[PDB]
Amino acid sequence: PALTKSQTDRLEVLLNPKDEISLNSGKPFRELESELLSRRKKDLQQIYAEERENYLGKLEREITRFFVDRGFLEIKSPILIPLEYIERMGIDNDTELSKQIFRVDKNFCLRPMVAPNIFNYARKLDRALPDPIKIFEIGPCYRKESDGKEHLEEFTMLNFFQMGSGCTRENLESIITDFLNHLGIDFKIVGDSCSVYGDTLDVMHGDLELSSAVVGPIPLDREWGIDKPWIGAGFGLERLLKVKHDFKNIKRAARSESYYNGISTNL
Ligand SMILES: Nc1ncnc2c1ncn2[C@@H]1O[C@H](COP(=O)(O)OP(=O)(O)NP(=O)(O)O)[C@@H](O)[C@H]1O
Ligand SMILES: CC(=O)NCCCC[C@H](N)C(=O)O
Repeated sequence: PALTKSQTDRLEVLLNPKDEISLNSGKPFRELESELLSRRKKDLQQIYAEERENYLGKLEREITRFFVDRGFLEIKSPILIPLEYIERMGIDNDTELSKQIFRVDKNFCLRPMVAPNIFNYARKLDRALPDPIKIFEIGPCYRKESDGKEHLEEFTMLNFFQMGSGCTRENLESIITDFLNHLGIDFKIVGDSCSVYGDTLDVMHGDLELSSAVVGPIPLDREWGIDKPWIGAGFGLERLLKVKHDFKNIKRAARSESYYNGISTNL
């Protein structure tokens, strides 16, 4: 007989993009499941025997090497930041994004973005380092979400930032272009609106936003003690993984107990 929706959901959990198994077949659920379980077990065994690296960790290392080689300083700043920093990004209690914030005490929250820390490092380092100032951070960010198709509550952001000389739209696009061609991820850059900062570039993979990027200066800068030209962009690592490995849902690329490198751990 026909597969139930529940059964199809179960098989899809075990389906990988690589597979070429037709669900319109002359075989019962039990055999389709057993076959997929066997394949997925073999996938994990191959990883265990050979590379043993997590995709999210490996991607971070690859991105890190890319930016370190291009002259960007690697930053590791607090994940737990003051709620005040979020107000200073121009996000009042009444506004929309403030509901998305995971608060910890009355004082602190889980960073929804690394910008505050990047701006602070830029300002401080400008007193020590030659122009231009080039920095990047990769790490966890957190936002309460209703969507679970392209949106995680716990995700990993790459943010790079340059300040001083060379901070042009052209150079921003070149870094982005070299970065994504290096990772082997297809994209197009479009100039669209996003009132978290102002006018932006959007880096799209079809209908999926990989990044929102900014060419400063912007009026917010003075709140962070920045008074120089700057360029910057943020990318979600899980989105890059989702695109690179052709995962149907972003949860397959996330920190998870249910998936390892996009392979179900519920076998
Ligand atoms: N909840 C999330 N899960 C995974 N990645 C995210 C999430 N939020 C933001 N990102 C990534 O961070 C990049 C820049 O963030 P930002 O532009 O500040 O948020 P945003 O534009 O509100 N994201 P979106 O909801 O896709 O429009 C995005 O282009 C994504 O690659
Ligand atoms: C690099 C820069 O200018 N600002 C950083 C903004 C960080 C956004 C954060 N990483 C996020 O989208 O979650």
